[PDB]
Amino acid sequence: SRWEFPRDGLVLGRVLGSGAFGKVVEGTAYGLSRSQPVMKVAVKMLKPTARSSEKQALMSELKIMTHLGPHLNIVNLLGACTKSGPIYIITEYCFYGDLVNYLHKNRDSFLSNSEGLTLLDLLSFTYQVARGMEFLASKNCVHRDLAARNVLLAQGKIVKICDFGLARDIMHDSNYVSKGSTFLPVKWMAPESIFDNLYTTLSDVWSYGILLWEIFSLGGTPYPGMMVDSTFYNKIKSGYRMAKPDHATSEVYEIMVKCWNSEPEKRPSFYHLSEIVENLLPGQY
Ligand SMILES: Cc1ccc(NC(=O)c2ccc(CN(CCN(C)C)C(=O)c3cccnc3)cc2)cc1Nc1nccc(-c2cccnc2)n1
Ligand SMILES: [Cl-]
Ligand SMILES: [Cl-]
Ligand SMILES: [Cl-]
Repeated sequence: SRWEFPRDGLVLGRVLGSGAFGKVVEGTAYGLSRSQPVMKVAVKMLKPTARSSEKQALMSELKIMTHLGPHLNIVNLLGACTKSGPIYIITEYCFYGDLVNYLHKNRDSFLSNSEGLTLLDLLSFTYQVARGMEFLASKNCVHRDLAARNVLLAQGKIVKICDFGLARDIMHDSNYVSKGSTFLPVKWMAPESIFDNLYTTLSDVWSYGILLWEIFSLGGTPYPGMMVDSTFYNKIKSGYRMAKPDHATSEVYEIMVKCWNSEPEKRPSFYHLSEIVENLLPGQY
């Protein structure tokens, strides 16, 4: 495969995330970049605890990444090690890490700029996520776990959608609730995913609305203070929706409301979301 990179071209680093069978670590790649002899990357791999279902899953993820091709707002595949060893997937490294912790870090200095984040930045993140999801939708790729924790931020404030997957400890993460044999991100899920096991680009649009709530609360937990229990499920069914977060404009909140239509087909497309948000950007962008 043309994606193949020699394993001995890597020096492995500090762990960036781990779950039960997988992890992602920082690494240095020699001779991988054509313009840079030495470069920092991120590498995904399995732990010795991993079984065939995991190895299969990681190979399947590599295949989907190659098939999708590149996009500015999707974490960028750089290579892989699949022969004569445990499988590694290599991507770009993103300077600021995940969007949740970045927003939290930025709470004190929020200005609404080198001095801190503004509404413009929040709208930029909103727009870039929509573009990334528009790209995935155009390849018929349904994300199923869209959330700010699965958005990375590169040094130029460029959003990169990912899915930690096996490199997140879903069994020990309050964002994932036991619902069957696995843990699911219930507070981000569309009702038809919760109740009917239906996942589509339209359920990704619901999750996108929840992600916007995360952005405009500077990394708040959706449905703050609400446990996922029978009362939660009844509330969603009865039509309960989150109120506008403090840094959102009325137009941004209108967008979240649209994304949370009970009927999936009534939710707006990621194409239209991208165009609408772009139109909300101020002149200096
Ligand atoms: C190394 C590394 C290896 C692999 C990946 N690959 C993915 O995350 C991934 C790619 C494609 C897909 C495919 N699917 C369909 C399947 N799902 C329905 C299951 C999507 O829906 C989809 C498509 C496209 C995007 N997101 C979701 C799923 C997951 C990322 C990283 N990098 C990575 N990962 C985590 C953290 C960092 C990090 C941390 C801190 C600083 N700097 C960097 N970097
Ligand atoms: Cl760095
Ligand atoms: Cl239920
Ligand atoms: Cl808020």
